[PDB]
Amino acid sequence: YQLTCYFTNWAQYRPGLGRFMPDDINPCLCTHLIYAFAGMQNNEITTIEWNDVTLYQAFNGLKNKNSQLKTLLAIGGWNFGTAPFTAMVSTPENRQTFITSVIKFLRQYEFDGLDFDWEYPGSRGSPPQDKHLFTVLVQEMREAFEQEAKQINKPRLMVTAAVAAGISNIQSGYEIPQLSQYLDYIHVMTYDLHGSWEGYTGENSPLYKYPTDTGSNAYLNVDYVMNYWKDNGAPAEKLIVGFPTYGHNFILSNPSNTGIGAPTSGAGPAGPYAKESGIWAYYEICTFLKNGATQGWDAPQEVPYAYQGNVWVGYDNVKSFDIKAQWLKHNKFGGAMVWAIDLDDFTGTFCNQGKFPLISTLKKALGLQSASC
Ligand SMILES: Nc1nnc(N2CCN(CCOc3ccc(Br)cc3)CC2)[nH]1
Repeated sequence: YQLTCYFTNWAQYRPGLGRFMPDDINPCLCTHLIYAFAGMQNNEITTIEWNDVTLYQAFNGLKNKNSQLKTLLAIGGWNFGTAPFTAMVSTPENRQTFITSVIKFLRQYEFDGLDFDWEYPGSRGSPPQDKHLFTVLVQEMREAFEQEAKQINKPRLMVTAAVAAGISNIQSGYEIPQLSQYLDYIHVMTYDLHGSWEGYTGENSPLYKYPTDTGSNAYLNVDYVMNYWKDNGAPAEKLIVGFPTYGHNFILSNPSNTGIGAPTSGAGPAGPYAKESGIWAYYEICTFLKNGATQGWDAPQEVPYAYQGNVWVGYDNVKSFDIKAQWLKHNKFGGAMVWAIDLDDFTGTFCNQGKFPLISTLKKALGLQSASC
């Protein structure tokens, strides 16, 4: 199995114990590390933070401590939106401009490949033609990488992509069989499956359906989503299951109603480190737990939840990560990816379960513990 871990270049700005830099990464923890994010200017890949070049050096420098480690640069992400991708794929000139810049950029800064985080072709403003044009872009990139490898006589750069978990988004976004052919790995974003937008409590990344989930709600679980990708053309071995080291929180409409599907009246409070409306990093959740929040277990879906006063959080812990890792093995998927390494309890001080307790759980469960360094 692979264990692919996203690092975020804005984690550096979190106060005190929240600050996470590339040198905070244990080089022996994951098999692949992904740097989020690069941007785009005039159809060319660019840095986004002032210190990205220095951070690229530290990040890829981790490969000096673990010879097996591969690194990829992620372009795009949620806030990036679709507009620069749409314009870039709109013409073969723009795609070649982009592809050329990517080869040069990855080789210069010592990345082993590119992760596409276009969220998403065919939605969030992206027109219907982008579904096919994404396939075309990925084909042309994979073919350019193959070409370059011949020119410079080295193994080719990798191409991977983060892909939607929502069924409508998948249908409007991807030519699964054709696309799957050209990608090295498919990082399926099996999280944010529920949230306060829905008006009821729900889990972030439930493994299975809750009994009351019917109709389109029956699709909002890891198992359904991973099998949808496989059934519609992605080889199990290229499929990588998304694991979140965070949870969504909610304001309960009634503090006495705390089960799955209890009414909610909005997004729960930002945490004191990540400062994210309606979302707590795992280490932030550990504070909540440590200070007396009531813990629940959602047995049907194999995930924890917790509540206190009017606040309810659906999340993942060591138990739920282990359960999902065993499931992944039973289904023989390619491995796991983690959003994000900087949201795990990297200091060990919040949850008191050792450093990187969630990601270490996956490393152990996936038989990677004896991996080389
Ligand atoms: N592979 C990949 N590419 N893009 C993603 N996702 C990550 C999650 N994201 C919504 C929640 O994002 C936050 C935000 C803040 C905090 Br704290 C925790 C999570 C959407 C984009 N995954």
